Amino acid sequence: SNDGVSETLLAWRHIDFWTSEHNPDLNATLSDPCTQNDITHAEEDLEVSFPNPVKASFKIHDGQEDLESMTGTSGLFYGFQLMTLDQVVAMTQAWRNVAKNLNKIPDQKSIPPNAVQPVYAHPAWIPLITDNAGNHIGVDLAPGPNGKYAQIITFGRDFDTKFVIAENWGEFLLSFANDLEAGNWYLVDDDGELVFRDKKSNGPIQDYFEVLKRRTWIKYQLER
Amino acid sequence: NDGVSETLLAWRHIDFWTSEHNPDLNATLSDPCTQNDITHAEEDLEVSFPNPVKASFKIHDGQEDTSGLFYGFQLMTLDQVVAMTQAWRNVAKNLNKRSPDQKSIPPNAVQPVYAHPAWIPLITDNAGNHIGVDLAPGPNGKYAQIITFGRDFDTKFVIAENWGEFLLSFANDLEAGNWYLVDDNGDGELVFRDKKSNGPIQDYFEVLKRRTWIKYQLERPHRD
Repeated sequence: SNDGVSETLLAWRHIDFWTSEHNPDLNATLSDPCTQNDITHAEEDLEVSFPNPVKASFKIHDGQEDLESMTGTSGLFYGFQLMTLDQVVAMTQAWRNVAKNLNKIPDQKSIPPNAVQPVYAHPAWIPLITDNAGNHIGVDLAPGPNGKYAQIITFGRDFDTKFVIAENWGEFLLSFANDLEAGNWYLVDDDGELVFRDKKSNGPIQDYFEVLKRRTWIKYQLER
Repeated sequence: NDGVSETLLAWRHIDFWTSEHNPDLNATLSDPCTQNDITHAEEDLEVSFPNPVKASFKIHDGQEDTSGLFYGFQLMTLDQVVAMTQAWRNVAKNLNKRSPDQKSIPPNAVQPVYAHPAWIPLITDNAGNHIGVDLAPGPNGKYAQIITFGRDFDTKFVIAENWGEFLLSFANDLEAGNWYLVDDNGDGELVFRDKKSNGPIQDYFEVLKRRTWIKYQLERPHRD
């Protein structure tokens, strides 16, 4: 519907421009668009309908690739990599295998409470971002009773507590773009690796997951 | 179109069975919904009805007097589905503001919650209990699986893989002779009995629960 598509397009305009201004090396990792056929093929494989804002994102960049880099790709989301469609399919399948094996882990929990299913893995959690260490940001196509369909969540190896970080994929991308524009960043030399800091408060370099978690906690508490 | 054929075939059996054995009940089966009626309900609830459920609605818009088709349980009109889903969405909201063990058979197939926005009631016992379609399954569930939920269903049961299989298993019970009419001194109230075992009248919920238990137990030996 009219729920995040516009935000996705606008976000990508800002991120495309910001990166080309401040970090061309990172800009050049942003892959060409997926085709509708690529998307159709992935939807057939996974037996899922991608939400509209997620499809729109894929039709702008099919993730990050960075061919020539012995070290590894530089994540666009403050070190975390935007996954290619092929990576999304492979990882979803991997997580579906985990979910099968768990049927045949400490207490699983949700912020806000009851927004995300209290489980280690679910077939309908589609990973879109990876820390390449077992953790993801993705889209939740089977929310808890106080969740929203296609809400954006954190899950994986180290996410016993899962967080709703955005209402849709568009809002998530836009809040990331706003962090870039507000100056909430530092590049590190070895154009460099992109890390988060809160500029207005002179905040320390922080892991972007911790930032997202704190913001979710705060937003939940203020709305209660 | 998984279950659509089964839906069409089931309705053929039930339409004919009822006209043969219980014309009073036949006459409660409403005219088809229009595509516009369905579109309007989908817009109101912000959901996509599974294909077999849409096909069912385009054959009968529930019952309108009405003593229930499904061994006393009433097939709900589209307007009743919308109203009841909204009612259950209000419950789900009230449980969040402030927050009997909720469980699933099979385990982890249905979310362990009292109410969920994405559980669409299609049948009512007119006492707070439902058979419906589950659009937010647990990690070992299937999208659009058919479940029992409501007032007295602290444990929820997956009774069919889709709405077509459910309707067809009902139609097969009718054809197998698993029924008994009850005349009040009126062609009478339809109740279930197991004909092959010459068994007593049973509540159809208990029958469905027992069949779910049995199916689950027989399948557990198979892991590969």
